[PDB]
Amino acid sequence: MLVRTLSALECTKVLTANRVGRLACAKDGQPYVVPLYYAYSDAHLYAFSMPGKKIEWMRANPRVSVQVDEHGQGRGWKSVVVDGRYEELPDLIGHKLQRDHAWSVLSKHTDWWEPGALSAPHVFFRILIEQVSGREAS
Amino acid sequence: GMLVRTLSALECTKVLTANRVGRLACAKDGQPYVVPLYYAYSDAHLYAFSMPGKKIEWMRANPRVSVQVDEHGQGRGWKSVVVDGRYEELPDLIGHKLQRDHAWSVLSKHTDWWEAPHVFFRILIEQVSGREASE
Ligand SMILES: Cc1cc2nc3c(=O)[nH]c(=O)nc-3n(C[C@H](O)[C@H](O)[C@H](O)COP(=O)(O)OP(=O)(O)OC[C@H]3O[C@@H](n4cnc5c(N)ncnc54)[C@H](O)[C@@H]3O)c2cc1C
Ligand SMILES: Cc1cc2nc3c(=O)[nH]c(=O)nc-3n(C[C@H](O)[C@H](O)[C@H](O)COP(=O)(O)OP(=O)(O)OC[C@H]3O[C@@H](n4cnc5c(N)ncnc54)[C@H](O)[C@@H]3O)c2cc1C
Ligand SMILES: [Cl-]
Repeated sequence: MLVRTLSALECTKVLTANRVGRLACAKDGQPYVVPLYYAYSDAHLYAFSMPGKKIEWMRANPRVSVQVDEHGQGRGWKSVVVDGRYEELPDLIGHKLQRDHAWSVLSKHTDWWEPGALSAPHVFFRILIEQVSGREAS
Repeated sequence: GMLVRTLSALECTKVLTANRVGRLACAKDGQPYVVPLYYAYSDAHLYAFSMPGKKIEWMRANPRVSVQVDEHGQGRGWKSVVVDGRYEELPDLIGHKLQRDHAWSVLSKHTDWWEAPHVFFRILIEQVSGREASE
């Protein structure tokens, strides 16, 4: 496999094109990584969560990493790693349009992880992309 | 609204055996770093090979890691496992040769797909958890 690093613009294309990543957070040196659906816009990754461990850990330590990848041709692939900052988006009017937009894109996907009983109680947030790197195998 | 439940530890081992790709997260000074990784699960441990580089350097400094694995279910369903783990680097010694040889026999073709020394290592599973979602 030719493996090479991706340009900044190639990294953006991978993030833009995909909807699922793995999000890692940490507490006291211990990482924690889970899958997450996101929507890319404006050098942020937007997402919804129910309350829980990852939200608690990111509230206390907003340093995160996100990994996103896709297939190419044959055994080919492209992968991006984002080093980021968690920013919670409280349910206030200044974030309502962001919330409405994100929810409309993620609403369907949210039906694929959100536990049923037996975007109101949801935590809406974004990951600000501070550093980004990419790799491709041909 | 998915039907979601927690898996037993036994159910988690079955997911780990049935899959060969995970995401490995390590950390340095509070900053996580997550990359894809091919692994072979065996007894208390995930085994993998790597070239020298950032993840290996970070794990040498801080052995605390997390590994996430998932697979599809019926329809929109899925199962996911998260391992809270401790990195242990494995020199090429007789006591680890069977572990290495077995791991390579499971992963040798896959290694072609990402590409002098290999570093051979394992992650000791300290906690494991899982989730299953059904439509
Ligand atoms: C493809 C896909 C997309 C998803 N998208 C989202 C999303 O956008 N937003 C969202 O909030 N969740 C999403 N999930 C579910 C997410 O991965 C978590 O399972 C869920 O959010 C609960 O995480 P938590 O930290 O709140 O766990 P808590 O409810 O606080 O539970 C903590 C315990 O559960 C375990 N645990 C939690 N999740 C998993 C898991 N995935 N696998 C194994 N163990 C787990 C932890 O290790 C720990 O033991 C998605 C899942 C899949 C497979
Ligand atoms: C399905 C699949 C299976 C893989 N299996 C293995 C395996 O078993 N063993 C193994 O060593 N590697 C595997 N890889 C490659 C792995 O994900 C890393 O890209 C590679 O090991 C280099 O990691 P490093 O920490 O040594 O980075 P270094 O060579 O030390 O480089 C660090 C820099 O490159 C960036 N970087 C590293 N990896 C990636 C990536 N995946 N995507 C975007 N940026 C990246 C970092 O963010 C940082 O900027 C696999 C990849 C895929 C897609
Ligand atoms: Cl699968």
